[PDB]
Amino acid sequence: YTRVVWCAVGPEEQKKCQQWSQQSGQNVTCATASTTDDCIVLVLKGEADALNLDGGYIYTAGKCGLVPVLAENRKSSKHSSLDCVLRPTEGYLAVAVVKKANEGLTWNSLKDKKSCHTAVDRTAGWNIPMGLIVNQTGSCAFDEFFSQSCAPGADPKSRLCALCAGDDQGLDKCVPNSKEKYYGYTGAFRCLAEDVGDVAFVKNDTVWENTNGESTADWAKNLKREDFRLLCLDGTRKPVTEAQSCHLAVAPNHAVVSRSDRAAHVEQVLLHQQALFGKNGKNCPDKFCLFKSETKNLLFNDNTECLAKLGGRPTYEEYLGTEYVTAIANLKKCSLEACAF
Ligand SMILES: *[C@@H]1O[C@H](CO)[C@@H](O[C@@H]2O[C@H](CO)[C@@H](O)[C@H](O)[C@H]2NC(C)=O)[C@H](O)[C@H]1NC(C)=O
Ligand SMILES: *[C@@H]1O[C@H](CO)[C@@H](O[C@@H]2O[C@H](CO)[C@@H](O)[C@H](O)[C@H]2NC(C)=O)[C@H](O)[C@H]1NC(C)=O
Ligand SMILES: *[C@@H]1O[C@H](CO)[C@@H](O[C@@H]2O[C@H](CO)[C@@H](O)[C@H](O)[C@H]2NC(C)=O)[C@H](O)[C@H]1NC(C)=O
Ligand SMILES: O=c1ccc2ccccc2o1
Ligand SMILES: [Fe+3]
Ligand SMILES: [Zn+2]
Ligand SMILES: [Zn+2]
Repeated sequence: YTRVVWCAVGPEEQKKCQQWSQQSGQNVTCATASTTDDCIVLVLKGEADALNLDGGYIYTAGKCGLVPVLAENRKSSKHSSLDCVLRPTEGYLAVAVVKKANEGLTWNSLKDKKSCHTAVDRTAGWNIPMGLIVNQTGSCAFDEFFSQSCAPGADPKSRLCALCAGDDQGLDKCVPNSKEKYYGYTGAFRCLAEDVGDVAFVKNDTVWENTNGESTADWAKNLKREDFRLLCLDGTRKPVTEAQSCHLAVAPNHAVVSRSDRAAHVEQVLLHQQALFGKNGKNCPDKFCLFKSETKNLLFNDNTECLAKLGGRPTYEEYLGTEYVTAIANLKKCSLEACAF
């Protein structure tokens, strides 16, 4: 009843969800699926209530009637006077990242290079970059633009999965969940950091969080920011300290979605759940912290300060903005109004 069923994507989020379920006293329980799409379906069926989603998936989900309930909010130097739950969200910066030692690689010389994407249909990992590339090349053959890629969720036999690695055993190659080594903001940057690919489409935060000692994960230990460069749209290259003037787009924050008829309930539970396991929650550090997963961004991004109320009770289009919705719409016409399932 006042119990919420969260949808976890893959084995690792399932384990974090079970831990959460346990500390919550069954106030939250877990459903598990192998992909975000599957989790969206469980929610439509009513077999699950909510899950946190990147903007690209919010678009899929909105067409099927799901609604944004609360958004992820990270720290700001602005609006700091206002409490986290009521502070407007800022949006994140979608950037293209390369290794400095790879001299001469710019936005205009990306053809036939190797790329790393968070996952097919995601904001920074796919929608924005591929949207710009289709626009620029006057072509829908984005499957022929890079020689090889790791783009979780595409055909495993195809070149968009050639660079993906699967799990500890080589199983699950290219699955759009964390079992795939190079999945998500972290996997895509690792794909670049190990030199598997030449470019990685992630957000600004990912570079700062995985360099200069911020990570301790074996592959990130020795990563220095000065060994990285962002590709700007003007053909230029800049240090990662200049993302405000060298980004592909500003993107809406990841947000929690639910079916419209369960929204008020999910919202109420979440606010109480974060009072308990959020940033300064009563039980967070001591027992369990919703927003940590040792750099793996499980269920929520690890840099989340809190989940924030929306205000303006936005529909999913109002939430994503007309800009981003037209970019996705135009990109989708390369692969007609209905719920994808
Ligand atoms: C599960 O949710 C219920 C409901 O919010 C919590 O029980 C409430 O407990 C508070 C304070 O402990 C009481 O003041 C309220 O009257 C109760 N609310 C309801 C609707 O019963 C309970 O503490 C939560 N359990 C956990 C572990 O999160
Ligand atoms: C790709 O090109 C399309 C078409 O020009 C861009 O989509 C349009 O978006 C702009 C706003 O940015 C509107 O002024 C146009 O009228 C829109 N057109 C259509 C047909 O929808 C799209 O934004 C570009 N994609 C990216 C990622 O920049
Ligand atoms: C790019 O993202 C980083 C976060 O990954 C932003 O820097 C953080 O800024 C806050 C203050 O608002 C600090 O408390 C953190 O310590 C910073 N993080 C790190 C790891 O350095 C940065 O300002 C963002 N820039 C743009 C242009 O959006
Ligand atoms: O997608 C968005 C997100 C926030 C916002 C605020 C004011 C006006 C339009 C907006 O669109
Ligand atoms: Fe995202
Ligand atoms: Zn901009
Ligand atoms: Zn509105």
